[PDB]
Formats: sequence, structure tokens, C-alpha cells
Amino acid sequence: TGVVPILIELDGDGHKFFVRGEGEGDATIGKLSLKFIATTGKLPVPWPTLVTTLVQAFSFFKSAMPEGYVQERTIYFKDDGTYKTRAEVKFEGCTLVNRIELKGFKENILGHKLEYNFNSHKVYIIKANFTIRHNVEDGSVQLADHYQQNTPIDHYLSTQTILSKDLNEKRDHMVLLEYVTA
Amino acid sequence: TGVVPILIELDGDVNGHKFFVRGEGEGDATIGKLSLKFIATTGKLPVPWPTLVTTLVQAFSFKSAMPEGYVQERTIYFKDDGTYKTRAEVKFEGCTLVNRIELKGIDFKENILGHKLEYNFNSHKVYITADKQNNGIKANFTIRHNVEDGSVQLADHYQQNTPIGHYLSTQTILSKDLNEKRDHMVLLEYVTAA
Repeated sequence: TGVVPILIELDGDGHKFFVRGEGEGDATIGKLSLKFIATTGKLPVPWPTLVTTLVQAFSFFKSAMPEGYVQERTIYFKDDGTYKTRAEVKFEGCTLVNRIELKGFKENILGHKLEYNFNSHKVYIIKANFTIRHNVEDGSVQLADHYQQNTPIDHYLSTQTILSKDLNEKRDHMVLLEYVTA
Repeated sequence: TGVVPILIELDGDVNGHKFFVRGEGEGDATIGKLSLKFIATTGKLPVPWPTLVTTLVQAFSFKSAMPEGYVQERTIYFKDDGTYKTRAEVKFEGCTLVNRIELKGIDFKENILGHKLEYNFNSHKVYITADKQNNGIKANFTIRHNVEDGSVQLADHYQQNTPIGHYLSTQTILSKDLNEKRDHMVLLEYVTAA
């Protein structure tokens, strides 16, 4: 019910970086509007690879609040490196906070030759296994196998995502619009 | 800080006429703006909407009382007509500010029940004065309601406040949702202190 504020903090790693996301969420319509900012400068990684790691609560995840849940993922990129991520999503003074730690390859990913977009997927829902198709600039696809577990402190989720850019923003950033349904 | 959701629930009972109103919307203390849609769930109101405006926050700009929120009790004398008696509790419920109100009306005549008021609300400054006696706040003010013929209906408000744990100027616009068939009131309000 209603629209809640969202804080997202991603501390990433031979290249250290930090991303802070701020925006609003509306569970009534299942809409996300978020702007992410690279505080440490340009990312040594393409933005679409951080999309999945960067709040399923908007459509268990809701019942987990306000003490919230822990989300851990290991993400294998085909013929490349892998992500390992741990996150804590919970409520802090009427604001939903997602604190994330991820650690990682060869220079599609470090090469920065992906397309700035993100295709829709059905997620098999806690445990989860799914594969994301990233569009590559040449025409090929970069596959990313996700393994996911959840823990509190049988259905599907379809998600649609739009990646855009704030024109009057000079820091490396990502504006994100997302619709997720059950 | 930020924009908070608002739930307003008023179970009312005037001269034999029971009614329930649910208001939903947003509040922003930073700019002092209220956006609310009120719905008469029990059907057409036995009372004109402008007479419920005062009773239906003041926290936006009352703030210190949250989240274990204050009690607001009012006695509202309509000139040569009936009177309102209201008790309300404004507080936070899961990040939402809720204003549950109980109102009762006695000794009316059929401006108010006659439904001959204008669908609008003139601005007023409210005289807010503190009182350590009841650990709360008191206020007295009179609202001039425009009646359709040309005259005015005056409504004398007496108000006390108390926690469960200067001036205020208000500006109000009353409108209607075109795609809403229930008896309702769209409300926009700007409130500042002095």
C-alpha cells in the first residue's frame, strides 16, 4: 500500500566502485522509479550487469518487512568471470534500504561492449535459478546464470525494465524504470 | 521531511443521520501541501462537504507529537443552527499518518441540512496558543461559509489538543473527480505558519 522511498547502496569490487540508488516504489501498481549514481566515477562494469543485483517486495518479501530479508546471489557469466553478492533489504524509518556487497573476469563485461538495455524475464520463485540474456553490441548475447537464496532476519515474477539517462547529469549514472508482477 | 501518505476515517452522526467518510492522499510538510480525495462510503451526505473541512492534520508545515500522535477535540457552533462535537486521533500507523475522527451533531435545522452552501472554502488564519495545563494546544476561530443566495454561514470553532504520549494560515480548493460516481470531495490545501 502507498508509495515508499527507496535507498540502494552497492559497494562493488581490481576496480573498486560504489553506487547509490535513490527513488520511489509503489506496490499498488508494482512500479519502480530509481536513479543510480556512481559516486566513485565511471564503472569498470556495464550497468545492465548490476540490474538484477540492484526489491521484489513491490508487486513473502512484504511479510519479511520491517525486519526484512537477506538475499545472496552467485552469478556466472558465460566464458567470463562471476559475481558473488550478499544483500540486506529492510525498512529504516519509512524508507526501504537495500545494502549490497558484490565481488567479482576478462577484458564483454570489462570490455564494455554491451547494449544499454535489459530484457524482460520470468523468475522461477526462498530459492531461485534463472538466466538473463544481455544484448551485445555486435549482435550476440551474453548469458548470466543466477543462483539465489533468501532468508528472513510457489509462483512467478515477470519484470520489465527501462534504462535511461538523466541528460543534466554528468556523473556516471543509471535512471531505471521497472514494472514487476506476480 | 518527504511526502507521507494520509488516511482519514470519519464516522459521523448528525440529527439521526449516520455516515462514514474515507479520505486518501498525500501530504508534504516541506511545501505545506495537502492532496486528498474524500469518499462518502455510505452514500450521499446528510451534510455539505465544506462543513467537514476543518474536522477532516495541522502537522504539515503537531509534528513533535508524532508518531505517538495527539488527540484533537472540537466543538463547532453554527450560528442559529446546530453544532458539531468531534474527537480525533492523528497518529502514524506503519509510516502512514492516520486521522480517525468521531463526530456527532445535535439540534440542527432543515443552511447545513438544507444543503444551501457553496462548494468552496475561504482562507482563514487560526489563532494557535499553547497551554501547559492540559499539556497541549488550544485555538478559537470562526469560519465564514458562503451560502448560495448571497449571505454567509458562520461556524464558530473551539479546539483543544492533547498528546497521547503563533499563527496558521490555510488555503483550500474543493473540486470533483470527473470519473468518480460516489459522493466525494477532492481537496487541495496549502498551510503555512507564522
